[PDB]
Amino acid sequence: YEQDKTYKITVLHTNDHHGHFWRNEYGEYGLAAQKTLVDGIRKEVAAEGGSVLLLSGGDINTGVPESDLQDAEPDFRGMNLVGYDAMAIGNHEFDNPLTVLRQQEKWAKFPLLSANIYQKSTGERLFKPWALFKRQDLKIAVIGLTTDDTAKIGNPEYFTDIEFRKPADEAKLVIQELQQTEKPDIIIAATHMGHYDNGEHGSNAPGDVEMARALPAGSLAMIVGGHSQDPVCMAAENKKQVDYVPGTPCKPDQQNGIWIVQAHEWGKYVGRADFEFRNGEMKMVNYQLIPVNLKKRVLYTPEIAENQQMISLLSPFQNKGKAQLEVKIGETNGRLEGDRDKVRFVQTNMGRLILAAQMDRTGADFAVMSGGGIRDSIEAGDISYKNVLKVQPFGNVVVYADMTGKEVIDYLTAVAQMKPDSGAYPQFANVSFVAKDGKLNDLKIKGEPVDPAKTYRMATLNFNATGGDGYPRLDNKPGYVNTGFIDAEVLKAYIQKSSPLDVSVYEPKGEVSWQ
Ligand SMILES: [Zn+2]
Ligand SMILES: [Zn+2]
Repeated sequence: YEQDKTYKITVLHTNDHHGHFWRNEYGEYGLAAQKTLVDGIRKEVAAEGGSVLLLSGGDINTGVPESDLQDAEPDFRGMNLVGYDAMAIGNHEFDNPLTVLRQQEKWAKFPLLSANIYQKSTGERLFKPWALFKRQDLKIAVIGLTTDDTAKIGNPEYFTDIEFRKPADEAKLVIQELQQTEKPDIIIAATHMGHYDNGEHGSNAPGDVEMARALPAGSLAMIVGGHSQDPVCMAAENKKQVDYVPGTPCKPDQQNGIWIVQAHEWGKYVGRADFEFRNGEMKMVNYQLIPVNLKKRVLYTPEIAENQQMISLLSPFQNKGKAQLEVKIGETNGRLEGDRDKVRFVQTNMGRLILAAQMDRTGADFAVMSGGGIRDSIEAGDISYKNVLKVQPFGNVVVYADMTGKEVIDYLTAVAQMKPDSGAYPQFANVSFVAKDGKLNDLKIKGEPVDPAKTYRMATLNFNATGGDGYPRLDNKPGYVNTGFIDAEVLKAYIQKSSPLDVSVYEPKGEVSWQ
């Protein structure tokens, strides 16, 4: 770089896109509006003589039927047109077989990076640890890191000959490899690790804050994060704002001299970190989260028109995905009861089917949900995704919690207090008991009495886990995991691999009763 030269570098970033290539029902977000915004900032910065780098914290896959059904092809192609420079590989990039991820890599014109994912048998990295970019005469290195909880979470399916090594330890090695071989002027890490207040990751794998603290002070200009899905805007030292409001100031976190940022999820924001580099020092001059047509429905900020080129590119995928919703995914030999006056009074086969799908996705031992969360029945016969979405129309997310036998007792006793004839009435799976005077007698999980000294995994929805319907909160306790899997997708996928469904398998036989 030139001595005494001041370079202006703008780093734009997004993360946890999760299939949101299209605008939602309220005209919010989508990649067509993102394109207009990013093109605009590039024009602005080009005119100021600066440089732009657009990075993704990963998790492009999974979360919207039209995307999921096409293996996120529209999302990666859309990202090509928005012009991403690089992306960190996220844990959801492994929801599909490696063949699909390699296909996504072929689609993407930008590198999919990760320094810590290794092939077990050879000890060699599966992907590139970093990408180098020339901007003016600066050499900028972007390293990628992926959470090492990836293969440990839920019910893992595709990690044949693959392992995830500790991200923070790999970052130390990678930074040193780069300094000794490339001597980049600036190093930024795109990570899919999570931002936890004051590094309080709990049962989750250590994330961005603990890593920044472990690295040499200021060794990275910034960590462009993801996974935890939060707009990282600080209210107080080591404390993220709760209920951050679109369009308001956003102070990114700074730990051990390293800036840590995150733009929430689904293309809701494009983070913009404006830096000035001169004689080796990287100074953040400005930071903001720029909403992409977010609404409270009224806009918070100026409406961003959807780029026509993006709409023409994405429309066929949107249309094809919508039409695919009509297609038969399975069949049932009997009506699956989801009617309100049944699911709010007694255990039903639809409740058992949904919970069976959730336990299967999460590796859970038992599960529960509110009868009020089942919104329709499915008649005997063919089943389409469209049928599934009417049963599960609200996009609740499947989550699980590992708990002690004692906690299970306390948890189920509390939930059993929810009365029939209310949306809060519970649908259970793999739970049996007779409730008498607020007490649960002969309590069993999978036919075995509960052992206070054992650990059990329970599946449910985020709605319930965070206290919905008066259920005990699980989200703020260790062992909690929000999987990011949407209720409808989990049910559709389970029905699809399980069909033809013999519904007698899901018929309640009095496992739980009240008297
Ligand atoms: Zn995610
Ligand atoms: Zn993730």
